[PDB]
Amino acid sequence: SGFRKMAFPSGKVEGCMVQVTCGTTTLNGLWLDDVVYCPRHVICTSEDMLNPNYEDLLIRKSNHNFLVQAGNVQLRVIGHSMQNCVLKLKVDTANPKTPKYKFVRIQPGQTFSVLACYNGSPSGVYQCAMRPNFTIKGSFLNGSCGSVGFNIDYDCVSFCYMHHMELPTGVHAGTDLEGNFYGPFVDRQTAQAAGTDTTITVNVLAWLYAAVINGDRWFLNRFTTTLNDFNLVAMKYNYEPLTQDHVDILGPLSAQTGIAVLDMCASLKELLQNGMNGRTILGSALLEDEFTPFDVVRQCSGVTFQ
Amino acid sequence: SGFRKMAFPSGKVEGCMVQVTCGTTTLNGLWLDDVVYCPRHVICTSEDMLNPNYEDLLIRKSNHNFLVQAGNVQLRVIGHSMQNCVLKLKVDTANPKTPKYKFVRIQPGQTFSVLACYNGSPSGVYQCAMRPNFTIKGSFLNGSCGSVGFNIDYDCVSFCYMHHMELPTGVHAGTDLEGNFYGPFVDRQTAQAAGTDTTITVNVLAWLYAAVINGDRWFLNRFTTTLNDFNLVAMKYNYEPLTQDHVDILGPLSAQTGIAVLDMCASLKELLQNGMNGRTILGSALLEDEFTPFDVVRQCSGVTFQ
Ligand SMILES: *C(=O)[C@H](C[C@@H]1CCCNC1=O)NC(=O)[C@H](CC(C)C)NC(=O)[C@@H](NC(=O)c1ccc2ccccc2c1)C(C)C
Ligand SMILES: *C(=O)[C@H](C[C@@H]1CCCNC1=O)NC(=O)[C@H](CC(C)C)NC(=O)[C@@H](NC(=O)c1ccc2ccccc2c1)C(C)C
Repeated sequence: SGFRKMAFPSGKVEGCMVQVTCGTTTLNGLWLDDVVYCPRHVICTSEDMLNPNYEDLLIRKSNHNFLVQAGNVQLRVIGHSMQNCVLKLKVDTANPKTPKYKFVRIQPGQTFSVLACYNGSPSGVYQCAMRPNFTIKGSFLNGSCGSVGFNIDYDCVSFCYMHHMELPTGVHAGTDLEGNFYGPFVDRQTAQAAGTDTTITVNVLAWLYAAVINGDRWFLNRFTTTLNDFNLVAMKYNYEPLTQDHVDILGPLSAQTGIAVLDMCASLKELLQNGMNGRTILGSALLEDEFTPFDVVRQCSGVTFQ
Repeated sequence: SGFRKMAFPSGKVEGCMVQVTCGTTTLNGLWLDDVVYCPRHVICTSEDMLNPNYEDLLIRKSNHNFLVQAGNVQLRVIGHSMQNCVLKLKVDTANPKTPKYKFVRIQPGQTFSVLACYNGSPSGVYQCAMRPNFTIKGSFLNGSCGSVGFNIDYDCVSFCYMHHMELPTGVHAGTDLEGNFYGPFVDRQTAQAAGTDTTITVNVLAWLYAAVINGDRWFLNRFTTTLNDFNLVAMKYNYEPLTQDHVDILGPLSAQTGIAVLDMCASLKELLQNGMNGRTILGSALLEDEFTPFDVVRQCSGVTFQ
């Protein structure tokens, strides 16, 4: 029992991190087989980032302008190519530590682990969600670009995020591993403006099930609701609508609680309208929306802490 | 910028985890050089755990009763020995992946990463604190025993925790890697009773500095206080006393905020007495005490998010 914000073990990704330096700029790259993937603004000067022409900056570089280092060993770049906002550096050596892997583009509301890196070395690992406005709430300093986000299925690493930039609100934005940004952002130092963020309703419900799974039951009431009426109340508190697909996804937790999804929706509706009256759930005074239903089952299914 | 509950990268520890089976029971072991360390109750039956005689249970086993597996490869046990609450199994093969490492016994209030494992395989990583009552708030199921807690200094892994048991409150207890329990606990299925937990004051202050470091400044007031008077107020809200050693430890954050420690103490005093009035700090509605001052600097020192 117990419930914590849990990340995936980072070992398989740690073996893929390298340092990429292009003259003035250094950031992290991801070394898979004989290709290093990194953000294309490694080729910018500070001057350039206000509105860079990347194709003109890349045109003026050859393979030898890119210094790639894996620990104490330098990797010779033998080809370079830009795919959307990502640079792909062909290297003379395939990574012996390349795990089984995929490139996936996640959907808003899904979670992943971030391995935060500086100079190609890991600093820490933490769990993030893709927000409905396609930002993430990470923890990233200067030099962190090229850090990746990932899920592990059993031996396969699904890379879904590469870190590119920070928005003044304290929020972060990046690309999938094909270089396409999440959200309406561009890799340029300029004001850009994101959608307003919303609460991931299906994830709050999954966390309420984890709370029940962990003995925290005070919030359960004796009511049910309809999907339509719940959605009318939730909409006012800036919650995403709950779909029947979401209800289906919560089936395992419901049938591992004997609490119908719409009954849990009636409990969440009462929490939204009345607040928590000083009480906590799983130690939190606010409702949590960064655990997916799969996250909860992945962590809890051996518990029952009723 | 941004601030997250960050764990250490788990790769170096992942390479040390093995499965240990003694007849009926399976749990995790830690393989370093040619020794596997695991909880001694691997030798118990369910029957035995109500009040086991470990020396009599161990007396009846030989090296070949212990099945140790590292992935698909079995390791032959060639010697066994009990140190306090930990079993040490000498094996015929030294672990090629043994990192540089130490065994340390941490103090209450310090944090560490937990690599939660089942059947010798990693499930997830998360950050924990040793509570003042020598429990931790982890996330552990059946089969998780032998999971370890650790800090990484730069290439050296300091192992400080091995997981042994759960207390009905949802809290967890274990040993250092020399088999000595943290707190007044014994490895036996019986009611035992812990001290009452308290809030780690120096860690709350470190987190307030991180909040300042991250642009969250509303709670700063124009007052100062004395150490003695702060401690008289904090004592009522079940906070640990702040010592001059604690004030010294907060020096880097203070001199990286230009906020004197006693000025931050005056701000915390006002928060304790008046509450937060609906506001949040770093997204939290409660004060956080599971980040040490070193944790904050480790994560934040490149930020300034004022
Ligand atoms: C890569 O390593 C670095 C990581 C940054 C560094 C700052 C601390 N935390 C991080 O995550 N990425 C950058 O420096 C990028 C480079 C460009 C080419 C993408 N630059 C930025 O992230 C800047 N962001 C902005 O200037 C900015 C983006 C979006 C908005 C939207 C609305 C209003 C303002 C706005 C600004 C930062 C400020 C360095
Ligand atoms: C090891 O794998 C396993 C891990 C447990 C399993 C239960 C789910 N979460 C965990 O962390 N450890 C055990 O099963 C140990 C074995 C014995 C020999 C240490 N047993 C327990 O943890 C039991 N704990 C108690 O029975 C208990 C401890 C302390 C108190 C204190 C006050 C009141 C009651 C009390 C009970 C659990 C219940 C299996």
